[PDB]
Amino acid sequence: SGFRKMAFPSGKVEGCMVQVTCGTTTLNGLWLDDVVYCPRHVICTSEDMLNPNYEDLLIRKSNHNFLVQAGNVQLRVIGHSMQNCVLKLKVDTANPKTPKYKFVRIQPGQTFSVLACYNGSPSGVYQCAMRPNFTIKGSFLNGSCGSVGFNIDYDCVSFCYMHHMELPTGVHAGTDLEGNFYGPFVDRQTAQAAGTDTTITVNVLAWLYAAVINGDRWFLNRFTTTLNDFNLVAMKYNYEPLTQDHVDILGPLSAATGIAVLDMCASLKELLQNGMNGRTILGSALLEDEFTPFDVVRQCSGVTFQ
Amino acid sequence: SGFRKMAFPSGKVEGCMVQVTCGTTTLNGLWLDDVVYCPRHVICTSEDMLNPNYEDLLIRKSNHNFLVQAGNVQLRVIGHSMQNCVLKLKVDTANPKTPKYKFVRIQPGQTFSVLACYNGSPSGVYQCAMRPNFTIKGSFLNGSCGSVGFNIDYDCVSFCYMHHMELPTGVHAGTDLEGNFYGPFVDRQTAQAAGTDTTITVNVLAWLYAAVINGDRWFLNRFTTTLNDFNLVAMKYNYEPLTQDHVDILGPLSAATGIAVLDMCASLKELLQNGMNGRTILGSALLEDEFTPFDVVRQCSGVTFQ
Ligand SMILES: [Cl-]
Ligand SMILES: [Cl-]
Ligand code: NA
Ligand code: NA
Repeated sequence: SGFRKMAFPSGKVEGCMVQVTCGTTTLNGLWLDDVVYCPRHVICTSEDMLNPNYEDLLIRKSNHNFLVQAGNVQLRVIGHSMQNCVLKLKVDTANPKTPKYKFVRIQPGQTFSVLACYNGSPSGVYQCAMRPNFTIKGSFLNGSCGSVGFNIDYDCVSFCYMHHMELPTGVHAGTDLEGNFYGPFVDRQTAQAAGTDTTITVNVLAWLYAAVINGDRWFLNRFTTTLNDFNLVAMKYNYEPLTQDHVDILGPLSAATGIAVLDMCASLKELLQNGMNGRTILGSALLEDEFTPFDVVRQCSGVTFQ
Repeated sequence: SGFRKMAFPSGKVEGCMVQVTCGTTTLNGLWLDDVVYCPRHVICTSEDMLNPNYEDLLIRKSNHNFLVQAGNVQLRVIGHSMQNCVLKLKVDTANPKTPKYKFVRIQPGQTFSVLACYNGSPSGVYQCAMRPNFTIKGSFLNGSCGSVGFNIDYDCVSFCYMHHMELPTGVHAGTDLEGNFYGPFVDRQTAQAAGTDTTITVNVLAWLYAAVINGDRWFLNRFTTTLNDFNLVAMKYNYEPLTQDHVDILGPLSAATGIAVLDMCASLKELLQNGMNGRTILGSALLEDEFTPFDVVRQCSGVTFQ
């Protein structure tokens, strides 16, 4: 019993983190086989960031302009290329600790573990969700660029996020490992800002199921709702509409507790319209939306990883 | 920017997790150098657990009655002993992945990361605090015994907790790595219950400083209080008394933000006596007490260079 924000074990990713230096800039890179992936803005000076011509800036660079350090060992760069917003540095050594991996672009609402790194050295791990507005509410200090987010699937480590920048409100923007930003953000100094956000309804329901699994039941009722009527209430409270796909993904938690998804929706409708009346759920006085259905399953069933 | 429940990267501990089997019982062990540490209750049947004579049970077992599996490799047990509530299995191979490490005993209010494991394999990592009543509000299922809690400082893992049991309210109890329980708990099946818990005052204050750092200021006021006057209010609200040592520990955060410790106490006194009136602090409607002052500095400022 118990329910905590729980990250995936980070060891397989820790063994892939390196330090990348170009000119006066140092950040983090991801070393998989004989390639190091990092944000392409490592090649930019402060002046360059105003309107960087990345193709021109990269043409002027050579392999020796890039320093890669894995622990206390220098890896010599023997090639460089650019894929969207990610720099790929071919190095003289394949990472002997490379896990089975894939690059996956996640959807808004889905969570991942972030391994916050500085100077190529992992410093902490925590859970984040990709918000509907395509930002993450991370915790990152100077030097954190290139830190990565990941999940572990049944097959392998699934890298989904590379950290690029902090937005004015203190939330964070980055790319997948193919270098495509989540959301409309760009790796230039512009006026860009996060748009309005929305609460991830399927995750709130998953967390209510986690609460029932853990013995918190006061919010269950005998009321019913249709999916349409629930979604109208959800929209009033700036929750995302719940799709039938989301209902289907909640199936395993519905089965584990014996509470049909639409009955949990009737509970959530009352919570949105009436609040908690001084009660708590899993120790919280607010509804939590950064656990996915699978996050609840992996924690409440004790799934383990390679 | 940002503030998250942040754990230490788990890789250095993952490399030490093994599976220990005695009879029909399997749990987790910690393999450091040529010793595997695990809860001694691994030697008990359910019937033994009612009133176990551990000395007698252990003296009648031989080395070959213990199976230790590290990944797919069987380790050979060449000796065994009991130190308080921890069993120590000497094996004929030193763990090549042994990190720099220490065994430390923590105090209530201090935090650590937990690598929850099942059958010697890692499930997830989370952060928690040792409660004033010496339990931890963990996330643990059957099979998780022998999972460890730890802090990491400059590549050195300080192990502070080994998991032994879940208590009737669903909170968790365990030992230091020398086998001494935290709190009034014993490794036998008996009616034992956690005592009444209290809130970790110094940690709430630290979190309020984290909130100021992250831009929250509404709870700051023009009021003042003495340490003795504040502690009169703290006692009324089931908060631990605040000591001058706690005030000294809060020194750096106080100087960094310009908010005297006793002025933050005045803010906390107002929060306890009046509530939040519909507002939030760091996106929470309740006061958080599982971040220490050092945890706040580590996350918002970083670790100093050695
Ligand atoms: Cl913004
Ligand atoms: Cl061995
Ligand atoms: Na809350
Ligand atoms: Na109890």
